[PDB]
Amino acid sequence: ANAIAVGSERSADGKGMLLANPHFPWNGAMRFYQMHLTIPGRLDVMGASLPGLPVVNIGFSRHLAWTHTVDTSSHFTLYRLALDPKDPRRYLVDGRSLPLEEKSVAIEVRGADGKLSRVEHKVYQSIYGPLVVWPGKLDWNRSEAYALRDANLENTRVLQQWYSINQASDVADLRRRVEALQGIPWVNTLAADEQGNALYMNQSVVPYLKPELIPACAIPQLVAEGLPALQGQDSRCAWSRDPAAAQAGITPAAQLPVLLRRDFVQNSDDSAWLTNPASPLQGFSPLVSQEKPIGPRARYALSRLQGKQPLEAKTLEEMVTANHVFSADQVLPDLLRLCRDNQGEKSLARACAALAQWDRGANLDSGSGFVYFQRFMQRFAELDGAWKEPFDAQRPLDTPQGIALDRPQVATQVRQALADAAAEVEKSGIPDGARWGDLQVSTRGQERIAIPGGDGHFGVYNAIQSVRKGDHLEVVGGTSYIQLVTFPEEGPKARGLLAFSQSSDPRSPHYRDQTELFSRQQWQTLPFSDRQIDADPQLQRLSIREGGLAADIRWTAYGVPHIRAKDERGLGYGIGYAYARDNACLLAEEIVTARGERARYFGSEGKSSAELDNLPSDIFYAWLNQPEALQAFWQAQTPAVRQLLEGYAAGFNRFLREADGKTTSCLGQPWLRAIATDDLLRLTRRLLVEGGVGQFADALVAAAPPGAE
Ligand SMILES: CCCCCCCCCCCCCC(=O)N[C@@H](CCC(=O)N[C@H](Cc1ccc(O)cc1)C1=NCC[C@@H](C(=O)NCC(N)=O)N1)C(=O)O
Repeated sequence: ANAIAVGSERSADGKGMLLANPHFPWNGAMRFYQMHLTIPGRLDVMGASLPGLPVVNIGFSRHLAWTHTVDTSSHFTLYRLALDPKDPRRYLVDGRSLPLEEKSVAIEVRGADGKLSRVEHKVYQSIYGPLVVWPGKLDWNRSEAYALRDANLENTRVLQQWYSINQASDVADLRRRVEALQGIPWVNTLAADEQGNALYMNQSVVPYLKPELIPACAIPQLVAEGLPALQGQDSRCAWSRDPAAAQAGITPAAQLPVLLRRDFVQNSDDSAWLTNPASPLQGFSPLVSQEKPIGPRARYALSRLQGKQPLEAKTLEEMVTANHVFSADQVLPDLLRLCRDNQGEKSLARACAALAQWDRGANLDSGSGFVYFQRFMQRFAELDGAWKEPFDAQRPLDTPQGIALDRPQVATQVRQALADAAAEVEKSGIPDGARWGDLQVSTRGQERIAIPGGDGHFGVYNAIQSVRKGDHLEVVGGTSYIQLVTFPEEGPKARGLLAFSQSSDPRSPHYRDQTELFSRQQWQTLPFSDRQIDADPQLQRLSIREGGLAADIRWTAYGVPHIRAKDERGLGYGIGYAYARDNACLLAEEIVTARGERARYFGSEGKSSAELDNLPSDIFYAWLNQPEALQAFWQAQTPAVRQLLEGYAAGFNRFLREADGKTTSCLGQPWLRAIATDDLLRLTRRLLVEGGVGQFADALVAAAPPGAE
């Protein structure tokens, strides 16, 4: 993700300004969806959110605009256990042997001959949490095993937190509602408001260890691999329980980085350190924020944001639509000198020509040099001492830079990496003179739409991640919801797109209408006031009831629903109905995943949208969403949240009762069925653990002791 909040001192109009550009999948449980929610007098906020959630995750209201980026804090800890030398099913805490908890789950699998079979798996849990095995790496042998405590497994405030965010009026109000509830799982928060404040917050759920305990409790080699690993045989290494924290064992708000400014704040998924170099954030816990080099996306943003010139909204827009490969600025000059110097080797002929013609961009009409440059960087990045100016912690904006072509070995190393990378390119039969837009596409039914942008690792702000599928590169994630908000006196003027369009269903009119506009990088008005909404020639209005539940739904262009209701139940009613019309098949599938029933419907020869095999994914979510977990989670929800969720499941089921396949391709499938509120709790918890134990779902299923059946 990228995010830039400009305050009154740097904005051309003297008011707040926010650029929101998260990078998320183009399919599955994390596919963003535009919506505008309104409960008159209490709630009116527009933006985008994740499937199944009756709140807005990134958006804006009349005086405020906020967004999220991934942070560098830890949201879980790996605990290395010391096993009882006489029983690998027992572990030691301060030298005392304790039994491992044993919990059985059962899964149903549909065989090839349609028959059903039951699979039972045992999950072992320590006082820290479930045991995980990364075979070969985090083994369960006779002296040690590994457990994983996910801090968000105990976060029941997650939906209450965003619903509170949706009611925030400005930056001060926003800062209060997040600090008080501490419900954000694993993202930063940046925001601007009409009065010209710019806010950055590393306010999330972070395990708490007092600073003096960290050098002793941390495992150095594993922390060196970026893993938050603690000693699990020492009671002094349990998470510290500060009574000022909203959840037992997490870091209280006052210790997490916050920066309020009137010039600007930015973040492109690095630590809080360089949110604004004029005001560095240092001296925090290493579980919270370290002073490490920033990625090229942040360097690009900071280079363009330097100085004191007033910024226009189109300047923020063009920082994305430019598709500038910022990493070439540090490598391409030296690389082209090498290229001309070696105008003899006929091998390097094609690559050097493409690199010389390359416009240093990732646009649709950018030359094939971008492909050559990409493969070169992958092999240049695995070479120590190749940077002429290596990283200097005192110049982290200008460093590293340049190729040290002066030394004899690196010169022939860089020439070797270029020669290797060039061979890989022509080994794929890519035509001569092919442009980037001819290669990177997004499949829409039977056709392909060219998608500009490139992978963020190369400093492309408009980060686009794709994989090779057949004769092209299929876009899999990246720039999703785009939001650029300013605050003229008339009202919030917002402008953006949903790159993959509102509906994942090919039958829908909103399956590729915004993807075509993204291909041409034509951002559109996001209508918020009733004047813009009601003056749309494409407006469609409809009221629905049952019971009770009622909602007033307006649809503007590209299928963006605007839901008006009297209470949370009716608000959820409209949300569930509108989202089902666009994405009923997506949610039906993801609910089957979060229920642990993929092998029941699709058999064991399949994968989930998370590229997890059907059987291990089922075992994990059966453990994660067992009924005791759902009951305990539900009983911890505020009444408003429970009414939102109840309304959603009703609005979803209301559409299924009327569905005739017009915008629903999975009509007739046995897994397309009415949903309950607990199904929505499963999707929520599935998203919660995505910053922690969810990333270890296969490792949890793999954990078995020596012996055992
Ligand atoms: C109920 C719950 C509801 C939740 C509601 C959530 C609503 C908010 C949505 C969040 C949107 C952010 C997603 C997003 O925007 N991710 C990005 C993540 C991008 C990313 O983080 N990319 C870097 C590499 C990088 C960094 C800086 C650059 O400038 C360029 C590249 C990285 N990726 C892999 C992990 C990590 C790493 O490995 N480094 C540690 C190490 N030791 O090396 N860093 C991506 O999905 O694309």
